[PDB]
Amino acid sequence: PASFMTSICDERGQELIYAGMPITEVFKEEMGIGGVLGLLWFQKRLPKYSCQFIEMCLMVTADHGPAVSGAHNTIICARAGKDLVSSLTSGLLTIGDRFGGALDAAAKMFSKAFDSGIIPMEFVNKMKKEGKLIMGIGHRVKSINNPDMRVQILKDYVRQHFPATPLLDYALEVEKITTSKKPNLILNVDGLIGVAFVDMLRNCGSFTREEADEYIDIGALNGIFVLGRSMGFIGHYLDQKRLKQGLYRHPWDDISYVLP
Amino acid sequence: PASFMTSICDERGQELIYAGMPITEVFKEEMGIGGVLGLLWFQKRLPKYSCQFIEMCLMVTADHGPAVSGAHNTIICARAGKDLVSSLTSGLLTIGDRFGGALDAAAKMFSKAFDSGIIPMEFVNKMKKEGKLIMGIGHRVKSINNPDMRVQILKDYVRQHFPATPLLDYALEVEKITTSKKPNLILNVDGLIGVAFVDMLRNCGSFTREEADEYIDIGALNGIFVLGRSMGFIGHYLDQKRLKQGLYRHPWDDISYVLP
Amino acid sequence: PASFMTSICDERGQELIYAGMPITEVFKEEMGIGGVLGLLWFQKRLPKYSCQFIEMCLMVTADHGPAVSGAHNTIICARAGKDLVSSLTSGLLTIGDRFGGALDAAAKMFSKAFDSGIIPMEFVNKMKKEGKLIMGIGHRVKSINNPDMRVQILKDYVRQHFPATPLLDYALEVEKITTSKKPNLILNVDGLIGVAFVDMLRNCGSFTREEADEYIDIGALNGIFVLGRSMGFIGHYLDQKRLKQGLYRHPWDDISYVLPE
Amino acid sequence: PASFMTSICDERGQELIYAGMPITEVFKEEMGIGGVLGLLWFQKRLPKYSCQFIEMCLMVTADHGPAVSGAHNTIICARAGKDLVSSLTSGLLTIGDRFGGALDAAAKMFSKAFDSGIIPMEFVNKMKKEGKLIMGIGHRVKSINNPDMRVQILKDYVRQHFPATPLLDYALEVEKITTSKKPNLILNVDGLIGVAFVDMLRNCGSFTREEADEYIDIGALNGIFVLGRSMGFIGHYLDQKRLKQGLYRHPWDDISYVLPEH
Repeated sequence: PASFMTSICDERGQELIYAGMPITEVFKEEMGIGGVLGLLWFQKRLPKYSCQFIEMCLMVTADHGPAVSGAHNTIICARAGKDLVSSLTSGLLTIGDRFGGALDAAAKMFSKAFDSGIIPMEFVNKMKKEGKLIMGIGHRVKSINNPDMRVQILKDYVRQHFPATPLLDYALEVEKITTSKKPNLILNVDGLIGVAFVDMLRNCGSFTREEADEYIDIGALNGIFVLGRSMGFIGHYLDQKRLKQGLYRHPWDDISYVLP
Repeated sequence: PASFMTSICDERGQELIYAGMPITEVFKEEMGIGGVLGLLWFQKRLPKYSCQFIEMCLMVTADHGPAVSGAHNTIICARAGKDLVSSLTSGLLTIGDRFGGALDAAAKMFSKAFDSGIIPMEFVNKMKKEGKLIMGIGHRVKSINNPDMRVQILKDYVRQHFPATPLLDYALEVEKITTSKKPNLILNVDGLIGVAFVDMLRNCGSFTREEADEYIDIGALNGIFVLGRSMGFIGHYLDQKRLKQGLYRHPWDDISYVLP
Repeated sequence: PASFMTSICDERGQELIYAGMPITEVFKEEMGIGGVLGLLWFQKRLPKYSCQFIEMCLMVTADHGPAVSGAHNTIICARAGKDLVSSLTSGLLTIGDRFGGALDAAAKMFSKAFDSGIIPMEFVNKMKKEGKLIMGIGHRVKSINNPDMRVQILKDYVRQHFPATPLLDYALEVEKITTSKKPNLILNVDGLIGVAFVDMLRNCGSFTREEADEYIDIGALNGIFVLGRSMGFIGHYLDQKRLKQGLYRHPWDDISYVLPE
Repeated sequence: PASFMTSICDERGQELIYAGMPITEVFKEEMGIGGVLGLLWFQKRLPKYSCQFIEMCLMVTADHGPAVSGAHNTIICARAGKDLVSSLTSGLLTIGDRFGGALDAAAKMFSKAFDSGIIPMEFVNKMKKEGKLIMGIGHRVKSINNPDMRVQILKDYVRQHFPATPLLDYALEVEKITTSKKPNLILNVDGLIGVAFVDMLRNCGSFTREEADEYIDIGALNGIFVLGRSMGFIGHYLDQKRLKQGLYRHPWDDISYVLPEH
């Protein structure tokens, strides 16, 4: 009996196969990166609007500057003279909880609230009573009538092309309530990608509800952020090498030493 | 005085900027993933055929099955119950030398030969005399009589869209000479991506020769393989989680213990 | 205001300090690797038997061969021509759940049962009724009649030097109950290190119960396995380099390809 | 035919074996961590003074504060809410070149100079003429008449127990020359460990010269720094968790954004 099982790619034949589709057919059908992701991650031939949406998610998450945890760690690692893979990985390892984990957390929280049948106002008043933050809501500067253009771009695409967007509709009702009190409590990019990704899996027609719930549960949205942000982290590595930036050492004046 | 310097992304303003292009303009111009890569890695607005070529490279390198070093390690790590990032990274760390390093090695070797002015026959004779293998040449089963379809797809796109392909032309002449002696010494997918990527940087019009050479030197092609193959490794992680595969332990019958 | 806070090491003075102890005093007091770990991980000057016990844990977890997940991944990564750090890390990243996570899981499970006041027989019954495995119990070949020598070495040391071993005593009572039914349900090395490490934190006198519980909760035992097994993984890296082992590729005959139609 | 080969540890039998020594014998012989390292890394039963030296190396490299590249990255990773292994590894991945690479670089540079037969004065003038720094030399504050105490501890142990220290002797002659012009150009702890480790391998009696050279070449000294510093990095992870330190984001005022024009 075989010790390994695999479902995504077969390289043994005359031609490379991605989830049952020969590579020449992947190109003939113009599936793109989005469609290759649909085959390798989900073993589905996704509709073209789903492929393009996935590509849009990767584009909007590609980078968010050098100050965030992962980009900062990659930069330090490049400045210490390390190779591309080590530097990228040093940054990627910061991802999953407080940094880059909100896509997954927003998808789960909004799905749970929606599936439980609680209306948006009561979801908001419950989270306010329990003292818990709504994942995927809030921005430091952007506000209801000063939108995050990444959210706008995704939202226009999703609402036009998806057969339905019930979770996004629910999240937007939450946003109307939260922004009535504090204008900066908008549906942020992590919240938008999270809910729209659930809407894609649940309504594109390629998944049963059980499969959609499983892919969220095992971390498909963490995968999206990781693959997307890897573009920016490789870019930071290349940039630090070209800028001939030397070894970094954090300044002592920014560290409080509280030893016994 | 600032301790860090950065050139690729500015998130401080009203709108996210990738190398001077606001994110809304990235989408208006239909830049795609390849165009976002051009901005973040090279700080250039690349021509559309260059953007599509980059996307084709990522698609053909997305996965090559579960047996290769990195996929194997990712699978083991997923089967040990680890998270997506740890599992991906365990596989990525196998990349750069014997596994996934040939795109970079072929680009460098072919560029060095071409830039030195030596003709293809002279290059083959130089390597045969020095006992050194030509990187990007050779296949275990494909040959001049039985072509690799990923090579055919990439080669046809490049020859139909690029304004010039001198390094590819040079490598195809080397292939004619090597395959005349040993038919399995074809220009392989790593060799093709490597030389075609140099052709894109050198001839698309966005780079000086010094810039093109610098990007190859600091590891742009390692970046392409890593970003591309990350798609397949995330896919393997998700697959092992869905297949509910348990802890792996290598069989003792496949290990020779030669202790003192 | 400072953006970072740190408690373990001060390198700003002319002499390096580990948790309030100058490096010359660390050597003068013969604190060793175990005592340096006590300072850097716990900010305590631990008793000498605790320092030695920590060193014994690192020695028994140093390696368990090339077949386990992490050593295997390290070997593959070395055979792919990668550097020492990449190869080590590729293997370390397999640690924490099904591989190398049982020290932490056993410490937590036994501590929870002990702290709840349930007696060993009632803990075994509670787990059998809930269909949950007892972490740190069970071995493929070792038994009540064929002991695990790492367990024996650790247990012999602990009973000779620890002022009290209430959690190990509790775990050994659980072992008597499980081995009476099935001979192979022994207290294994992960179970032993896990409960003995809790006993050290709780009874050496350097920690309050709240501090001992916190160090277990934030992953001190994961740290022990990781630091210990890093010795073996670096050894595997060096070994593969000396053996001039070439690129590995898993055989197709050992893989079942179950792609869609 | 077997696809793998291994020399360091056999777990198949009744008792775990480290390079031919059963685990009960490892403890009965009081081998310690240094002796376990000698078995697993080198497949040798090293003399006790060599085992002790290895342990002293791990103790002196255990940590050097939170500001250095690797500790800083581990701290960031812990503050982002990640697990111990991810946080440790994020820091370890910074090691090998500009950070933590000087033990290996000093061992190789001093060995090459010594093996080539060039005298210490001529090695110093060559490096000045070529504009290359001597690896394992230099200290921000200690100097020839104000020694570094980690160097003093290790150097005394080495000279007191090793049967011969020709590379250390050569490095000390280099130090006398460098410090005659710039007092802080002392043999630092990376230089001391690097040359003393070569002296151990070459003179303890357990290795042939070919084996000693091979272990330096394949990265034994990188291994020492990595294993040693892992202790401090795990310590930083635990510390950040106890201090309940929140998500870090680097301040914009410390970053110069020089993007291409809009």
